[PDB]
Amino acid sequence: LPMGRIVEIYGPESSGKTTLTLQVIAAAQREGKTCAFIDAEHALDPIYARKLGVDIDNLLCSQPDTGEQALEICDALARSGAVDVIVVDSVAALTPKAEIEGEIGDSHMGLAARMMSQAMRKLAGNLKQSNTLLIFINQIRMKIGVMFGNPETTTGGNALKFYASVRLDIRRIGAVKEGENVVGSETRVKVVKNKIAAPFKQAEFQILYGEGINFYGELVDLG
Amino acid sequence: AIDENKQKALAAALGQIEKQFGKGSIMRLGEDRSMDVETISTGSLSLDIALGAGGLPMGRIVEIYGPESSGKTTLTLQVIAAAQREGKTCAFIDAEHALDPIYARKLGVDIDNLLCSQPDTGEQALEICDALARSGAVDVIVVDSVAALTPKAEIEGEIGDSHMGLAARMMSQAMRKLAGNLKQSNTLLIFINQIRMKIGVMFGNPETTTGGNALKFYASVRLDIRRIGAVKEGENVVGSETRVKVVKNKIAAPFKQAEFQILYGEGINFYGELVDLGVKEKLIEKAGAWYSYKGEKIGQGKANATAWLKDNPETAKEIEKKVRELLLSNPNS
DNA sequence: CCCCCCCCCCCCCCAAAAAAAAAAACC
Ligand SMILES: Nc1ncnc2c1ncn2[C@@H]1O[C@H](COP(=O)(O)OP(=O)(O)OP(O)(O)=S)[C@@H](O)[C@H]1O
Ligand SMILES: Nc1ncnc2c1ncn2[C@@H]1O[C@H](COP(=O)(O)OP(=O)(O)OP(O)(O)=S)[C@@H](O)[C@H]1O
Ligand SMILES: [Mg+2]
Ligand SMILES: [Mg+2]
Repeated sequence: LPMGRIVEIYGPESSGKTTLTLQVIAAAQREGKTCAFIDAEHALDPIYARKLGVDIDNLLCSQPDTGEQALEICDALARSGAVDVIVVDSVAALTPKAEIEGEIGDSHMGLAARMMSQAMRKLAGNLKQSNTLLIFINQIRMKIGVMFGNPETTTGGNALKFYASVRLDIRRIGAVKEGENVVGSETRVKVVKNKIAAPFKQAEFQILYGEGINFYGELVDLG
Repeated sequence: AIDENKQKALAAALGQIEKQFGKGSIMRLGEDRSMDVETISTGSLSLDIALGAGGLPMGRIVEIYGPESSGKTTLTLQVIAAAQREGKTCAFIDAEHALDPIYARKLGVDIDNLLCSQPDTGEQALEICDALARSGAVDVIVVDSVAALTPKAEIEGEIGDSHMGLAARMMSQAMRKLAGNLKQSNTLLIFINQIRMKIGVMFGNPETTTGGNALKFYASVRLDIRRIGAVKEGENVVGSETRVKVVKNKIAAPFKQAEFQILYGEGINFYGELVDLGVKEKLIEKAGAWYSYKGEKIGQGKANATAWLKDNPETAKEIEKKVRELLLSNPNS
């Protein structure tokens, strides 16, 4: 993944999006880089992070109250020059302040799409100067009515597609069984956008529960 | 040389973030006690083992779905009953308009301390959840059927009127608003869901839940509950043989399952579970259809063995003690 | 030496969001 750029990882539920970003962080911490996790979903387990090989005691974490606060912390850490990797767990959970203060049922037309459009403009330059990698996790939603293309969308509007240097679609394609006990997931990652090399290549690997990505399984298949 | 300049730039930024947003706005994960996972009993011991962490996680969203009369309301009331015995405050949002208070009392709910609401719209239901979550005074909230969370436009409208993705949009908005409030207050929110059929679909299972795709992502646990048979006292059907599959889990490993009995007017058979786990862990010897504890013939048939454990509280304390100490994979404190 | 007098004119949009639901025997 390229430094000083934006990356998007999206897919369906329990496809391995958080597991993947923690293995990126882990690998980066082993090369003496500082990392941060903005956990907008409010759903990170520190014990599981430790099992995938993350140094918990040096990982900066924030559970921000609004989407604006989450993206202001990203810009603050980008300008510092001190943080190398930032993960924002789910664009979907970046709630505008007006929507938080408002009632359930209240309309806020394109307010999240606007926030994300504004955030990208501000961040793209700050990340390049600092040589900081920002990773956005996204959830899938369904487009309905008269559809031009596939009905799978991502959340938070159309800015992030343009600004992203890499976009990864991750999917769970089956189970890994020790006879009867389901012990992990067979995973597929498609490269749907790439600006630093040719796109549409794919990767197949196993995520084993409590260990992470099975390195030796990949080495067999590549051998 | 650069190490020091980076550590000063970091310290300064951490200072500026904490000034701008508040004290615990950012910190190291290893020294954030807020983000430790705390759990509550489900009222079932086989389900507490299947969940890996010994129960349902506080500050998170849980989904329980399944077919008609599978035990979705019974299971959620046993959760509340167990939470109330630990001196917690619970709330039931009854969107289905179908809760019997006498039956809740028989499952062991203290109904004089259970907050209940039968809301008119889905928007009112979810605004009460956000009001109780912000208060910091309610520990467990149950919302009975997502399917009955009707938007106000649909209530005001006619039958036959189309409201494209209106409920899915309300559920997307509610998840965004609630996730953070629940984590701050350390409140458990449980959604019950119904099943429907997808039609025109590929070779995947045609079974779906209601209210769109948001809740699948935001849930830390998802439980599929199913009636797999009957429990008979000779001829009289006296209860249900139940299976719970853990279909999503972010606090431990998923795809474990639990089997237990629901007995009509009692709830989940705790001693029936304690037999089956005492057997599996070599603390009870089942020679054919004769259950034995350390040579002593406790009974013949699972019902007689369960009846024996009922009238010996010391033997049941002892077997529970061991099974708990052995089988829980991720104990918290 | 002696003493001030008077206002004039606008400029530019920004952004998506979300599913719902079975129907039916054939010899
Ligand atoms: N704490 C854990 N212990 C064991 N297995 C886990 C844990 N957390 C996640 N997993 C499993 O690892 C697989 C991938 O999980 P994640 O990395 O959380 O995926 P994800 O796409 O972030 O899913 P979400 O956020 O819940 S939609 C799933 O099958 C999980 O059940
Ligand atoms: N008041 C009651 N008295 C005796 N048995 C009951 C009572 N209410 C429910 N049951 C039984 O307990 C079993 C599980 O019921 P529930 O927990 O109500 O299931 P459920 O999935 O909520 O079903 P719904 O809401 O009606 S689709 C069923 O066999 C019921 O008939
Ligand atoms: Mg995740
Ligand atoms: Mg019910």
